[PDB]
Amino acid sequence: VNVKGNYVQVYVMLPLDAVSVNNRFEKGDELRAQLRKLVEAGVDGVMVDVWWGLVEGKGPKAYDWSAYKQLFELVQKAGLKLQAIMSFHQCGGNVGDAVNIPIPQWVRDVGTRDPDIFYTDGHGTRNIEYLTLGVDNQPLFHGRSAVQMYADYMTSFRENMKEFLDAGVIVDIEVGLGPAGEMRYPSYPQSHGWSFPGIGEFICYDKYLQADFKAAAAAVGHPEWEFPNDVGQYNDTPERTQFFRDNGTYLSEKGRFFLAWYSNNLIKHGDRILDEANKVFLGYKVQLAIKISGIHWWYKVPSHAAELTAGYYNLHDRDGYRTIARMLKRHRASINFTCAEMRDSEQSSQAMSAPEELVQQVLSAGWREGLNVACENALPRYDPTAYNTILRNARPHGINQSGPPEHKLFGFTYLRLSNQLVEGQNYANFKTFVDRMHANLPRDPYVDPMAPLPRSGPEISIEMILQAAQPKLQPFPFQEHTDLPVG
Ligand SMILES: *C[C@@H](O)CCO[C@H]1O[C@H](CO)[C@@H](O)[C@H](O)[C@H]1O
Repeated sequence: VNVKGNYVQVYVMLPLDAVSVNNRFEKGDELRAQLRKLVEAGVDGVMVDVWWGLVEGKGPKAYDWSAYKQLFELVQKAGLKLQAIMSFHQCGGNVGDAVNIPIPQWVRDVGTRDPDIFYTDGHGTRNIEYLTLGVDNQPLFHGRSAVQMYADYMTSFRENMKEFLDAGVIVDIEVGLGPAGEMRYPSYPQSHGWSFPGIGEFICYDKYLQADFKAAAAAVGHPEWEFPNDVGQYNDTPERTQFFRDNGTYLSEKGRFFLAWYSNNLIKHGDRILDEANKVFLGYKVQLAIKISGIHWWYKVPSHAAELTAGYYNLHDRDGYRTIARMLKRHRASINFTCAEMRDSEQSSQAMSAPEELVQQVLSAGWREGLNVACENALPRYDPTAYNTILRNARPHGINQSGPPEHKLFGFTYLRLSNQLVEGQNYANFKTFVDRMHANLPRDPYVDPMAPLPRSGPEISIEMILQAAQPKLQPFPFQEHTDLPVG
């Protein structure tokens, strides 16, 4: 008997303003006290946003790493490991949000003469949270493309943070690939047009993406094809529309072509930025990760409408996550997913929501492509039931008494640290959760060592990636309930 291979690492997200909106580290004593509570609980490490708008706020290449180095030193002196998000997106910006950190002002200034640097919807609304993938390779930003800006930021990060890498503090780099750091389109802009559980919209109207579609359609002898015009609006349900209804036009030749184009572009965006990230971090003992959004609403209906508009071309007979996983394979990149805490019974009926099945699909897809898969909780939860649902997803086949289980999450990251988490009953529940994630073992500072990051393998075409889409395979079997509950 040796249950060590069952241990699942637990990380905790730091507050969104771990570094102030002014790019100053001003809550060090408070954070130190909170981290003492995480260490008392056996936590493996923390995760933090490394905000582009804070570090490169002055001007091109004017990186100010002062505050982040102070934070990382504090985390190192607490004996915790660190997952760093390359946060190329706006923090907050929605109604009610306390912490609001835009992308750099000088980047947004380019948008005054070129508003098409932003994802744009069918009514022309610009989303200012992230740069459209359509400008990934367009040299619009004082001579640099968006991908060059991302690569240069990561290079400066590596140079400045080399001692934390070499000391084994920084162990994961999560590459932000869209809104909220997630590889998606901003199809559900809460407080800017959408309310849950609207189907969302296709956000492909910027001129760069329109030109790209035109070129793609021309290559296949259909220059006249346009984006679908029967798709309704953000807060529709699928049967309100001809595109997304049961037996609707999403099934047609033109529908399939558009959906493939839209979702393929997201895949290509991830591939090209990961290739740069891999070049930056080559030889360091880190894992590179991407974050896939958890679009559980409308999963139960044939069109999977909200997944479609987010950019995940996922249908009963088409695995829109295994394609993403296949793209990650050459990079040895991991998937960081969400919704690990959700039960289907906790969702509203009208949302046609299946987070459990979605989680099972994404985890199975990653595992079939040989990836490490990690997860977060989608929503704040402090209760045993939530922890038990996370535990089930962390070890879907339960505990192997004598070696590693057949599948397990490589890690779990808890959203998020606050004073509320680390007092009272909330703290008691959280500590017991960490024990169970660790298979009732103490913290292992040596667990899951990373080899020096090898160079990405050969670039594969979109057609090669899409071989993963079909046939759609059933998920690996998941236990209904954890065999190691909190109690
Ligand atoms: C999609 C999932 O990570 C939702 C959480 O989003 C908030 O927290 C992350 C991590 O701290 C931030 O990158 C993001 O901007 C927040 O909105």
